[PDB]
Amino acid sequence: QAEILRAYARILEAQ
Amino acid sequence: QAEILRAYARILEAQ
Amino acid sequence: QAEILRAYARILEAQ
Amino acid sequence: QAEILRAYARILEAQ
Amino acid sequence: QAEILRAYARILEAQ
Amino acid sequence: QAEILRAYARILEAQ
Amino acid sequence: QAEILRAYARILEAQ
Amino acid sequence: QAEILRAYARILEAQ
Amino acid sequence: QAEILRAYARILEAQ
Amino acid sequence: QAEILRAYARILEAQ
Amino acid sequence: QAEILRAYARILEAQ
Amino acid sequence: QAEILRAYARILEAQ
Amino acid sequence: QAEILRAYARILEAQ
Amino acid sequence: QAEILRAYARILEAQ
Amino acid sequence: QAEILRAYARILEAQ
Amino acid sequence: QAEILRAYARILEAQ
Amino acid sequence: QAEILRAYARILEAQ
Amino acid sequence: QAEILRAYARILEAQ
Amino acid sequence: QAEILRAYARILEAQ
Amino acid sequence: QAEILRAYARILEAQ
Amino acid sequence: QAEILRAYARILEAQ
Amino acid sequence: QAEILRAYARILEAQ
Amino acid sequence: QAEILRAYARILEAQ
Amino acid sequence: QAEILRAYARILEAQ
Amino acid sequence: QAEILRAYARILEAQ
Amino acid sequence: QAEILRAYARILEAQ
Amino acid sequence: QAEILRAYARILEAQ
Amino acid sequence: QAEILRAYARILEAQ
Amino acid sequence: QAEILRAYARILEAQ
Amino acid sequence: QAEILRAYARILEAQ
Amino acid sequence: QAEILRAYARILEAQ
Amino acid sequence: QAEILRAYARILEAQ
Amino acid sequence: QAEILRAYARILEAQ
Amino acid sequence: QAEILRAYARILEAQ
Amino acid sequence: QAEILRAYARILEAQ
Amino acid sequence: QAEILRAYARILEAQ
Amino acid sequence: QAEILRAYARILEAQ
Amino acid sequence: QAEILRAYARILEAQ
Amino acid sequence: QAEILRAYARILEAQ
Amino acid sequence: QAEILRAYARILEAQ
Amino acid sequence: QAEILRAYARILEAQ
Amino acid sequence: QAEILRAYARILEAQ
Amino acid sequence: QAEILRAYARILEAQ
Amino acid sequence: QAEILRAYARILEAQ
Amino acid sequence: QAEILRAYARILEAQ
Amino acid sequence: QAEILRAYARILEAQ
Amino acid sequence: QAEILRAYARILEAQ
Amino acid sequence: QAEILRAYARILEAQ
Amino acid sequence: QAEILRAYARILEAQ
Amino acid sequence: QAEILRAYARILEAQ
Amino acid sequence: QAEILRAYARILEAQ
Amino acid sequence: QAEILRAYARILEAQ
Amino acid sequence: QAEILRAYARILEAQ
Amino acid sequence: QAEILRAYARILEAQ
Amino acid sequence: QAEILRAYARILEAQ
Amino acid sequence: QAEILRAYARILEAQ
Amino acid sequence: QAEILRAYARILEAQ
Amino acid sequence: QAEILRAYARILEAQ
Amino acid sequence: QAEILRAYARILEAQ
Amino acid sequence: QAEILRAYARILEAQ
Amino acid sequence: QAEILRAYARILEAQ
Amino acid sequence: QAEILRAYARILEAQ
Amino acid sequence: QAEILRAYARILEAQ
Amino acid sequence: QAEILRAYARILEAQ
Amino acid sequence: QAEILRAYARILEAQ
Amino acid sequence: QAEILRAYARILEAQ
Amino acid sequence: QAEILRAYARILEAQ
Amino acid sequence: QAEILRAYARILEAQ
Amino acid sequence: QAEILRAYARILEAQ
Amino acid sequence: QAEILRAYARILEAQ
Amino acid sequence: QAEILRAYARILEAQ
Amino acid sequence: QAEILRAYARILEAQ
Amino acid sequence: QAEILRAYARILEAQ
Amino acid sequence: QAEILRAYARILEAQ
Amino acid sequence: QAEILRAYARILEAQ
Amino acid sequence: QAEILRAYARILEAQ
Amino acid sequence: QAEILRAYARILEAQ
Amino acid sequence: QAEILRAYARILEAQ
Amino acid sequence: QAEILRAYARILEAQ
Amino acid sequence: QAEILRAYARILEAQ
Amino acid sequence: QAEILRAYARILEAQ
Amino acid sequence: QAEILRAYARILEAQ
Amino acid sequence: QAEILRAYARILEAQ
Amino acid sequence: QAEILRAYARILEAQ
Amino acid sequence: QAEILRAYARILEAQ
Amino acid sequence: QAEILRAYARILEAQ
Amino acid sequence: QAEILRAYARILEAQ
Amino acid sequence: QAEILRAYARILEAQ
Amino acid sequence: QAEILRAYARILEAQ
Amino acid sequence: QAEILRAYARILEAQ
Amino acid sequence: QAEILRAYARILEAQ
Amino acid sequence: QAEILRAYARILEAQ
Amino acid sequence: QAEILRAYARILEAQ
Amino acid sequence: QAEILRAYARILEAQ
Amino acid sequence: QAEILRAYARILEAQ
Amino acid sequence: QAEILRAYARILEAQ
Amino acid sequence: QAEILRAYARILEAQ
Amino acid sequence: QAEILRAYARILEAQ
Amino acid sequence: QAEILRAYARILEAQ
Amino acid sequence: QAEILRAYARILEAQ
Amino acid sequence: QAEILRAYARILEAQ
Amino acid sequence: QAEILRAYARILEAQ
Amino acid sequence: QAEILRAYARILEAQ
Amino acid sequence: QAEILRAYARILEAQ
Amino acid sequence: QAEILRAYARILEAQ
Repeated sequence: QAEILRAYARILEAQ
Repeated sequence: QAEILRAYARILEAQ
Repeated sequence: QAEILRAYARILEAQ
Repeated sequence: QAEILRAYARILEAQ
Repeated sequence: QAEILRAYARILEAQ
Repeated sequence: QAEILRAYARILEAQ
Repeated sequence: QAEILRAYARILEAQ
Repeated sequence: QAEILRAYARILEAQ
Repeated sequence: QAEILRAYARILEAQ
Repeated sequence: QAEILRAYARILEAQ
Repeated sequence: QAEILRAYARILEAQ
Repeated sequence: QAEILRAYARILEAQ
Repeated sequence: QAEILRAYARILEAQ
Repeated sequence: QAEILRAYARILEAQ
Repeated sequence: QAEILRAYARILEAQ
Repeated sequence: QAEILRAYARILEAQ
Repeated sequence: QAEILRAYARILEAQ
Repeated sequence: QAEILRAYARILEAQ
Repeated sequence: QAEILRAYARILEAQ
Repeated sequence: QAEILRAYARILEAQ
Repeated sequence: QAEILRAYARILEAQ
Repeated sequence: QAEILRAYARILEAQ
Repeated sequence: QAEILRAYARILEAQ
Repeated sequence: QAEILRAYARILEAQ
Repeated sequence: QAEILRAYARILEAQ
Repeated sequence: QAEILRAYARILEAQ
Repeated sequence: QAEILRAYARILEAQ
Repeated sequence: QAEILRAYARILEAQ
Repeated sequence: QAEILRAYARILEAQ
Repeated sequence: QAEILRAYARILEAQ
Repeated sequence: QAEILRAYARILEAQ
Repeated sequence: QAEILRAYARILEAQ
Repeated sequence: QAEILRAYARILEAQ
Repeated sequence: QAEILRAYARILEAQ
Repeated sequence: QAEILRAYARILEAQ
Repeated sequence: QAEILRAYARILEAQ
Repeated sequence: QAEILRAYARILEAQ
Repeated sequence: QAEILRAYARILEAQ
Repeated sequence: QAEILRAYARILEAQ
Repeated sequence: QAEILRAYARILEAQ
Repeated sequence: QAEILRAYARILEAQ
Repeated sequence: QAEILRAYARILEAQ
Repeated sequence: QAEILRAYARILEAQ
Repeated sequence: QAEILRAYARILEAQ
Repeated sequence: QAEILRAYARILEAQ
Repeated sequence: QAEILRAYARILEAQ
Repeated sequence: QAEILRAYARILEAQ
Repeated sequence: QAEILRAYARILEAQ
Repeated sequence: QAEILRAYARILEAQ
Repeated sequence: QAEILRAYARILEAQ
Repeated sequence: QAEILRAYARILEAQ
Repeated sequence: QAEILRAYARILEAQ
Repeated sequence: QAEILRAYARILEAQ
Repeated sequence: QAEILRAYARILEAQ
Repeated sequence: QAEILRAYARILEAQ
Repeated sequence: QAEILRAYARILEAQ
Repeated sequence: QAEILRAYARILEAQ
Repeated sequence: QAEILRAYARILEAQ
Repeated sequence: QAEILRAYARILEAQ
Repeated sequence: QAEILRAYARILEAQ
Repeated sequence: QAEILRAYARILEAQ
Repeated sequence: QAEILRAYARILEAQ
Repeated sequence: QAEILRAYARILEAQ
Repeated sequence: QAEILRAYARILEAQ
Repeated sequence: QAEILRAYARILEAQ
Repeated sequence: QAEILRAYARILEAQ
Repeated sequence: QAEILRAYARILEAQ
Repeated sequence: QAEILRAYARILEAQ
Repeated sequence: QAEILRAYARILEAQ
Repeated sequence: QAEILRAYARILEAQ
Repeated sequence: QAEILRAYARILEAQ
Repeated sequence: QAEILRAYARILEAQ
Repeated sequence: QAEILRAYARILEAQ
Repeated sequence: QAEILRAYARILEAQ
Repeated sequence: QAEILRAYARILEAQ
Repeated sequence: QAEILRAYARILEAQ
Repeated sequence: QAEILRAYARILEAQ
Repeated sequence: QAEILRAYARILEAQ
Repeated sequence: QAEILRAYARILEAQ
Repeated sequence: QAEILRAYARILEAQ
Repeated sequence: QAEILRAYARILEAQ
Repeated sequence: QAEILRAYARILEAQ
Repeated sequence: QAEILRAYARILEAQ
Repeated sequence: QAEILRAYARILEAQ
Repeated sequence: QAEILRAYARILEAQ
Repeated sequence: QAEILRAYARILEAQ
Repeated sequence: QAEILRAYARILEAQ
Repeated sequence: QAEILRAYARILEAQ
Repeated sequence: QAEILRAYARILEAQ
Repeated sequence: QAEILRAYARILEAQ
Repeated sequence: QAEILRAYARILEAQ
Repeated sequence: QAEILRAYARILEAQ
Repeated sequence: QAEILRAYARILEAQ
Repeated sequence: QAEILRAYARILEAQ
Repeated sequence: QAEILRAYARILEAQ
Repeated sequence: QAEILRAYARILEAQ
Repeated sequence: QAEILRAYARILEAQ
Repeated sequence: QAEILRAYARILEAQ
Repeated sequence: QAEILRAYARILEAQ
Repeated sequence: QAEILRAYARILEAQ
Repeated sequence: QAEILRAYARILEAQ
Repeated sequence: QAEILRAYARILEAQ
Repeated sequence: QAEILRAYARILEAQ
Repeated sequence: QAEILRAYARILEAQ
Repeated sequence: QAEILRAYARILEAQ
């Protein structure tokens, strides 16, 4: 389930 | 489901 | 469904 | 439906 | 319907 | 209807 | 109607 | 009507 | 009317 | 009227 | 009137 | 009047 | 008047 | 007047 | 006057 | 005057 | 004068 | 004078 | 003078 | 289970 | 089990 | 009437 | 009348 | 009537 | 009148 | 009058 | 009627 | 009727 | 009927 | 029927 | 039927 | 049937 | 059947 | 069957 | 089968 | 089988 | 098998 | 096997 | 084996 | 072996 | 061996 | 050996 | 009756 | 009956 | 019966 | 029967 | 039977 | 039988 | 048999 | 057999 | 056998 | 054998 | 053998 | 052997 | 050998 | 040898 | 040798 | 040698 | 030598 | 020499 | 020399 | 020289 | 010189 | 025996 | 034996 | 032997 | 021997 | 020997 | 010496 | 010597 | 030797 | 010397 | 030697 | 000298 | 000098 | 030597 | 001088 | 001077 | 001067 | 030498 | 001046 | 002036 | 002026 | 003025 | 004005 | 105005 | 206005 | 307006 | 409006 | 509005 | 609203 | 609301 | 609420 | 020398 | 020298 | 010198 | 000099 | 000088 | 000077 | 001057 | 001036 | 001026 | 001015 | 002004 | 003003 949050981090960093 | 967010990141980075 | 966003990225990058 | 956007990309790149 | 845009691309590239 | 544009391309390329 | 443009192309190429 | 242009092409090529 | 141009072509080729 | 040009061609070829 | 030119051709060929 | 030229052809061929 | 030339042809052929 | 030439032909053939 | 030549032909043939 | 030549022919044939 | 030649013919034929 | 030749013919025929 | 020849003919025929 | 919190930290730091 | 608290510390420090 | 011309020919030949 | 010309021929031949 | 012309020919040839 | 010419011929032949 | 010429012939033959 | 023209030809050739 | 034209040709050639 | 036109050609060529 | 047109061609060429 | 059109071509070319 | 169209082409080119 | 279309092309090009 | 489409192309290009 | 699609491409490009 | 897809690409690009 | 996917990419990019 | 995944990436990026 | 994971990363980033 | 873990990190960060 | 643990740290931090 | 423990500390702090 | 005409001839000659 | 005409000829010649 | 006509000829010539 | 016509010719020529 | 026609020709020419 | 037609020609020409 | 047709031609030309 | 057709041609041309 | 067809051509052209 | 087809062409063109 | 096909082409074009 | 195929092309194009 | 394939191309394009 | 493959390409494209 | 591979590419793309 | 690999890339991309 | 590795990268990325 | 390692990095990242 | 180590770091991180 | 050690740190941390 | 030791500390802590 | 007919002639003339 | 016919002629002429 | 026929002619003409 | 036929002609003409 | 046929012609024409 | 033959003629006539 | 034959003629006549 | 055939022609034409 | 042959002709005629 | 064939032609045409 | 042949003709005719 | 040949013609005809 | 063939043609055409 | 050849023609014809 | 060749033609024809 | 060549053509034809 | 083939053509066309 | 070449063409054809 | 070249073409063709 | 080059083309073609 | 170049193209092609 | 360059292209192509 | 450059492209290509 | 630059691109490419 | 820059990109690329 | 900057990026990249 | 800055980042990066 | 600052961070980083 | 300050921290760091 | 101060600490640190 | 082949063509076409 | 090949083409096309 | 190759092309295409 | 290669291309394409 | 290479490309592509 | 390299690229790509 | 390097890139990529 | 380095990058990446 | 260094970075990273 | 150092950092990190 | 030092730190850390 | 010293600390710690 941590995969979801990891992916979310990639979004949140590149914004 | 993380695939959706990963793809979203590619959009958000190249904008 | 991620296919739609992937395709969208190709548009958004080449603009 | 992604086909439409893919095609659109070919237009937008060659302009 | 993507056929229309594909064809359009051939016009737009050879101009 | 794409036939019209295809034909148009042949004109536009050979000009 | 594309016939007209096709024919036109034969003129325009051989000029 | 394309017949007219076709014929015209035969003239224009043999000139 | 294309007959006129066709005939004209025979003249123009044999000159 | 194309008859005139056809005949003319016979002259012009045999000269 | 094409008769005149036709006849003329017979002269011009046998010369 | 073409009769004159026709006759002339008979002369010109048998010479 | 073509009679004159016709007659002339008979002379010219039998010479 | 063609009579003269016709007669002349009879001479010229029998010589 | 053609009579003279006609007569002449009778001489020339029987010689 | 053709009488002279006609008569002459009678001589020339019976010789 | 043709009388002389006519008479001459009678001699020449009966010889 | 043709009388002489006529008479001569009577001699020449009866010989 | 033709009388002489005429007379001569009477001799020559009755011989 | 600590993986979840570790991932959460990456989100919370890059915000 | 201390791993959970260690991870928790990383969250709590970067907030 | 052809009799007249036939007779005439016998004259015109024996002259 | 052909009799007249026939007779005339007998004269014109025996002269 | 051809008889008349035939006869005429015999005259016109023997002249 | 042909009698006169016939008689005349008998003279003109026997001369 | 033919009698006169006939008689004349009898003289002209017997001379 | 061709007889008439045939006869006419015999005249028109022997002239 | 071709006979008439054939005959006519014999005239029209020998003129 | 082709006979008629064939014959016609013989006229129209020898004129 | 092609015979008719063939014949017609012989006329139309020799004119 | 191609015979008809072939024949037609011979006419239409020699005009 | 291609024969028909081939023949047709010979017409349509020589016009 | 390709023969039919090939033939058709020869027409459609020479028009 | 590719023959059919190839032939079709020759038509569709020369129009 | 790729032959079919290749051929199809030649059509679809020249339209 | 890659041949099929390669061919397909040539179609899908030239449309 | 990578050939198949590579080919697939050429399709999926040119659409 | 890395070839397979590399190829897969080219697809998954160009979609 | 690190090659496999490296390749995997290229997929997992471009999704 | 550190190569394996390094590679693993690139995956685990880009997810 | 410290390399192994250093690498391990990069994993354990980016999770 | 202190290197090993130093490295270990980096792990044990970032957990 | 021929006797009568024969006798008549003796008169008509000796006159 | 030919006797009658033969006799008649003797009269008609000696006149 | 030819005798009758032969005899008739002797009359018709000596007239 | 040709004898009759032959005889007839002698009459018809000497007229 | 050709004799009959040959004879007939002698009549038909001497008329 | 050609003799018959040959003879016929002599008639048909001399008419 | 060609003799028959050859002869026939002589008739058919001289008409 | 070509002789027959050759002969036939002479007829068919002179008609 | 080509002789037969060649001959046939002479017929088929002169018709 | 090409001679046969060549000859055939002369027929098939002149029709 | 190419001669055969070349000849065949002349037929197949002139049809 | 390329000659054979070249020749074949001339056939296959003119059809 | 490339000649063979080049020739083959001319066939395969004109079909 | 590249010539062979180049030629091969011309075939493989025009199919 | 790069020429070989370059050529190979032209094949592998146009398929 | 880099030329070889560069060329290789063109193949490996267009597959 | 870096050129070699750079080139190698182009291969290794496009696979 | 840093160029070599930089290049090496491009390989090692794109794998 | 720090350039060398900096470059080395780029390798050692992207592995 | 501190540059060297700073660079060294970047290596020693990213391992 | 404190710079050297400060830098050294960064190494000695991150190990 | 001819003596009888000779004598008979003397009677038949003097009647 | 011809003497008999000769004598017979003297009778048959003087009748 | 021809003497017999010669004599016969004198009879057959004077009848 | 031709003498016989020559003599025969004199009979056959004067009939 | 031709003398025989020449003489024969005189018979065969005057019949 | 011709006198002998002339005399001979009188005999051969009056027989 | 002709005197003998002349005398002989008188006998052979008066018989 | 051609004399024989020449003479033969005079027969074969006048028949 | 022609006198001898002329005289001979009278004999060969009156026979 | 051509004289023989020339003469032969005169026969073969007038038949 | 032609006189001799002319005289000879009279003999060779009246035979 | 042509007189000799003309005379010769009369002989070679009347034979 | 071409004279022989030329002459031969005159035969082979008039047959 | 052409007179000689003209005369020669009459001989070479009437032979 | 062409007169000489024209005359020559008559000879070379009538041979 | 073309007259000379025209005349020459008649010879070179009728040979 | 081409004269031979030229002449040969006249034969081979008129057959 | 083209007249000379036109005339020359007739020669070079009819040869 | 193009007339000269046109004429030249006829020569260079019919050769 | 293009007329000159057009004419030139006919020469340079028919050569 | 493009007419000149168009014409030039025909030359430079047909060469 | 583009017409000039279009025409120029045809030359520069067909060269 | 882009027409000029488009045309220019055709030249600069086909060179 | 982008049309101008698009066209320019084709030139700057095909150079 | 971005169209202008997009077009500009194609130029600045293909250069 | 970001479209303008996106486009600008493509230029500033491909330069 | 962050879209503008995101786009700006791409420029400021790729520079 | 933090989105604006996040975006700003990317700019202020990549500068 | 702490999100704003967290974001702010990233800016104030990467500056 | 301590979250706000914790976040504030990160700012006030990284400044 | 091209004359030989030119002539050869006239044969090979008219066969 | 190109003349030889040009001529050769006329042969090789008309076969 | 290009003329040679141009001509060669005309051969190599029409084969 | 490019003319040589241009021409060479026409050969190498039409093979 | 680029013209040489441009031309060279046309060869190297059509092979 | 870049023109040279641009052209060179067209070669190096189409090989 | 960057144009040179840009062009160079097109070469160095397509190799 | 940065343009030079930007362009240089395109080279140095595609090698 | 930072533009220069930014560009420089793109080089120094892609090496 | 901090922009310069920021940019400098991007260089100094990617080396 | 602290911005300068902040930026400086990014350099001094990444060295 | 403490901001300056805070920033200074970040430098002085990371050295």
